[PDB]
Amino acid sequence: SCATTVDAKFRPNGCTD
Repeated sequence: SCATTVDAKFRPNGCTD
């Protein structure tokens, strides 16, 4: 999954979860 670790720099712009 795209959202896993809670940080603004972790998840990419337009990522597939």
